[PDB]
Amino acid sequence: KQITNPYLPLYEYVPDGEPHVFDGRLYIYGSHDLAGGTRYCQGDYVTWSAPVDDLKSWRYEGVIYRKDQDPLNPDGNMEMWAPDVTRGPDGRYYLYYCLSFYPAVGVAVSDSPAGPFQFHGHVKYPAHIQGGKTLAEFMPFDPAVLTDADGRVYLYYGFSPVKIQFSEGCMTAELEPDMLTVKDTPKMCVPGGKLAVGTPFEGHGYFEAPSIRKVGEKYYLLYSSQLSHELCYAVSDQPMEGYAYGGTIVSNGDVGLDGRAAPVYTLGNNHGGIVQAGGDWYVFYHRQTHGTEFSRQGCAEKITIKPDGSIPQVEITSCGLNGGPLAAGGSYSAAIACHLTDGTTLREIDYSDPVMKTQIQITEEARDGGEDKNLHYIRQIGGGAVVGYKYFDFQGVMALDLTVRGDAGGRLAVALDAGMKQAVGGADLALNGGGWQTVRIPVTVPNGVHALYFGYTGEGRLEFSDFAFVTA
Ligand SMILES: [Ca+2]
Ligand SMILES: [Ca+2]
Repeated sequence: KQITNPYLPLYEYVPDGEPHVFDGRLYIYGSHDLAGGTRYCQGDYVTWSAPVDDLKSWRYEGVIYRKDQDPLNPDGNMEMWAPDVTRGPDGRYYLYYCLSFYPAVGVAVSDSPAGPFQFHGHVKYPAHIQGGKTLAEFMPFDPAVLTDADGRVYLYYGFSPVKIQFSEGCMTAELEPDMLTVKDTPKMCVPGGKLAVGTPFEGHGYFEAPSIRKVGEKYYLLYSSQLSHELCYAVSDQPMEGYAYGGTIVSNGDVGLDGRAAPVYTLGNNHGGIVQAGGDWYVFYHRQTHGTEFSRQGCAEKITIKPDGSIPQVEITSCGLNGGPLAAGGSYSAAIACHLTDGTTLREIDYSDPVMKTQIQITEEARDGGEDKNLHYIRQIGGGAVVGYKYFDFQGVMALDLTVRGDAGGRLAVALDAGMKQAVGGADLALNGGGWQTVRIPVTVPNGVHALYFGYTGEGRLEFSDFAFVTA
C-alpha cells in the first residue's frame, strides 16, 4: 500500500486540520473547502481517520457538525472556520470553532470522536468578570485547546495581522471543567508581529492558527506566523506563559528552508499542528490549489524533534505519510506535485493579483459517477514552468508515460532537480488540439531515490493529468 500528499483523496478539501489520536485512530479535524470554492470553508465539518499504526488507510467518518447548529447562525449564513477537538477531563469530545469573523468561540460536544456533535455553549466569562458575558474580547479566532496531563484545560486563540479590534498576539486562558467558562481574563503568550519587533520572535510573530501539544512534559505551541505561509513553534515549561521562540517547521512553499526565498509551490495561508503517531512525530499543514485560497488540501511530513527539543524545518514532499519514497512503477496523478511554479509565481501572497487566474495550478473537474471519477490535472503550463515530485525509488526505469493535452509547441525536459540541470530525458511537444494523449519519454536515471521534475520550454499552454513509470 502507498499514500501520497495530500493524504486524503484528491476530491476532498479539508484545510486547517488538527491531528489527534483517539482510541487508536488518527483523526483530522479541519474546516471544509469545496473544489472550485469561492470563499473559505464553505462545507459542514467532516472528519477522516486512519489507524494510528497504518497512516496510509484513511476513511471518511461523515459530517460531524453543521453550520446551523450554533444559535448565532440559524440560517447557516456564516461559515464555520478552523476548529479544534479535545477529549475533555470528563472523557467526552469537545469541538471548538468560530463562525466567520464572529467574535465568539462556540463549543459542541459528543461522546465519540466521529460525532454527532451537539452545541454545548459559547466560551464565556465567569460570573464575577464582565457579568459572565460571552467572551468577545481580543478578537476570538482560530481556537485551539489542550486537555493537559493533569486534567486542566487551556484555550489559545487570536488574530494579529500586521499589514474592529484585533489581537496583540496569541491569547490564552484556563477553562473550567464545563469547557466554557474561563478562570480569568485571557492573556497574551506569543507576541504578534508588531510586538515581536525587538524579540527573538522578530519577523515570525504570531498571526493566527495556534495549535497546542504536549511533548513529554513540555508545551509546544505552533502557529501561523506573520508570513502566513509557514508554521512556527514556541516552547515553554508552562501552558500559558514563558514561551521561547523555536523556529519554522514547514512552509507550504518551502520559504525559509535553507534560506530559500523563491517558493517551490504556490504560497497561501497555512494551518495545522504536530502529532505523535506510531513512534514518530508528524506535522500536518495544508496546500493551496485552483489558483485561489479556497480549495485547500491537507498534507503532512515526518519531522524530527532533536534531543535538545528543537525542530528543524522540513521540506514539503509528495510522499508525506508514506514512510519512504514511492515506488517508481505504476501510474500517478500529476496533482500530487510538491513543486509547481512558473514565471508568475508570487513571492508575496496576493490572491487579488489577476495573474493567479492564468497561473499554473492544480484543478479538479467533475466527471460522470463518483467523486473518485473526478479528473484532477495541472493546467496553465507554459514556457518557464516546472512541475516536480519527491521522492521516487527508481529501479530499472526506462521511460515515462506522460498524459497531456493542449496547444503547446516546444520542449518538455525531465530532470532530477528543480534547476533542471540534472537532465535525464526530454520530448518534443507537438500537440495543437485538445484531447488527452500519452507521450513516452525515455529517461536515463541511475537506480536509487530521486526527485522528479518536468520543465516546459516554448510557446502555448499544456495540461498534465498523469504520469506512469515504464520499467524493464
Ligand atoms: Ca468535501
Ligand atoms: Ca486550528
